[PDB]
Amino acid sequence: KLPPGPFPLPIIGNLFQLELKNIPKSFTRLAQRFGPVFTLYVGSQRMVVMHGYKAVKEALLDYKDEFSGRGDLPAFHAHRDRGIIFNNGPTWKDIRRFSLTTLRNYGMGNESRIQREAHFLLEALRKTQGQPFDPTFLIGCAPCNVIADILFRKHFDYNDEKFLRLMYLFNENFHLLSTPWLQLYNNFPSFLHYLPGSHRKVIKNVAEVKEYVSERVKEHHQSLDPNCPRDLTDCLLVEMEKEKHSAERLYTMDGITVTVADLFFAGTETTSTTLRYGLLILMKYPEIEEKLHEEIDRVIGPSRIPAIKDRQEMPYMDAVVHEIQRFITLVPSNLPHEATRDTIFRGYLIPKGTVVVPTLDSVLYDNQEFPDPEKFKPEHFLNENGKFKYSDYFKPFSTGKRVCAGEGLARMELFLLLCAILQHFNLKPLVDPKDIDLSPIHIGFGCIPPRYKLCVIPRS
Ligand code: HEM
Ligand SMILES: O=C(O)CCCCCCCCCCCn1ccnc1
Repeated sequence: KLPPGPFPLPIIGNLFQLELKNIPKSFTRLAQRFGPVFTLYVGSQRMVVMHGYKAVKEALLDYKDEFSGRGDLPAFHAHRDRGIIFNNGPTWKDIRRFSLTTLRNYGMGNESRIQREAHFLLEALRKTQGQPFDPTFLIGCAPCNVIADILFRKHFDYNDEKFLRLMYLFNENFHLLSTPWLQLYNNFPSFLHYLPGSHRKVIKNVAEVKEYVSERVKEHHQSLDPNCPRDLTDCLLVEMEKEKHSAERLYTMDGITVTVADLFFAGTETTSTTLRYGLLILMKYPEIEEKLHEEIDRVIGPSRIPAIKDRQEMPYMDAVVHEIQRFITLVPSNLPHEATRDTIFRGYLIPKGTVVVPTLDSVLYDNQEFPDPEKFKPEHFLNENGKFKYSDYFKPFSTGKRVCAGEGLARMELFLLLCAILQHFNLKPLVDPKDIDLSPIHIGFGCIPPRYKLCVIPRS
């Protein structure tokens, strides 16, 4: 017996119960008709959605091994069953475990890297000279580089036409992946794939970044010395040669290229966007900026670069960084899991290959944990005491076996960089803080911020 749900129409399915502009809201809406676990057929594809902290945790922490799979995402057939994110293969487990180990070994190291990078952000920011600018392609360079150094020991100038091109692709794709047409293409790929439409643009872009990353991996291989692995890409290559004789294969050149692409855009566009929501948020609530400045000055001074150990000393900063991520629910629907082996969830049988959706926004907007969850309120992570307060509901990276791999670097990237930009700059909205609308402009894959420009006016 499957989890409850709407009666599915022929072919179409339960797509009338779905608003493509905004799926998560549809989930929320269905959650209140059928409770915490429900069944949806979209296309022929049959999915199970969990809504709310109890249901989502159970899914992600209790049935780790059962909901191990990764639902398919047709935009990314280019990536499927390879790398990590889109790997629903027998390949998945080890190439993840290895990169995760490697990301660890490059991270103790990570602090310095972000710190080094910050230098350039500030430089690029002063250069705007208190004028209006679109930050999308200023602030995004920082995560990009940080990852570029881990990935290819490569550094970019904030004006390399290729660099900017890669960022544009990441933005174009995130943008596009959160719009209706791709939501539908996501679930009816065979019907739509050869019809015209922006699904074609996404594919073209996925292919462009894969090609580029591909070339870099070949460059690496052609020059690889296995004693001196220069970066991540290297560490992978040496595993690829370590077993050229092994009959059955784990690392193929493609395999690596996908793995690398995965962290490349992953490390870049998630943190860039989050940072950009942060900045916009902070311009809505100038009094929070002011409070934050006070702390930076009190605890770090107007000079010394922010460090990880200052976080324990700064609870307003901390909480802000948290609420930023909680409020904006970047991956509001989580990334799609698949049921691996025939499974019993609460009452219900969940067949094999079922797309399991453990919805994050439903966790992040608990109106018990976070009273007025719809409001941006640092207090959500503060206790009446003024110190930091941790929430078990803070899971915008998810949890369990597919927990975001770049979490540590994400977390650090946000706090440090944000810290930096505020330490040296005040934020200027070009519209009244009263007229700033924080609502995403698209909701699918991700939650996407209004385009906006701003001024940064120095503090030294
Ligand atoms: C704002 C920062 C980020 C957020 C909110 C975020 C969120 C997520 C979420 C929700 C998932 C899916 C978890 C699931 O399937 O249950 C995921 C997966 C993943 N993330 Fe992130 N992520 C972020 C940054 C990063 C960064 C910086 C990297 C690389 C440095 C990265 C690499 C990955 C990879 C490789 C996966 C695939 C998970 C798997 O092994 O199946 N992410 N992330
Ligand atoms: O060619 C390619 O493979 C790269 C082009 C795809 C760029 C799309 C960026 C989407 C934003 C990712 C946010 C979701 N996420 C991923 C990992 N953790 C969260």
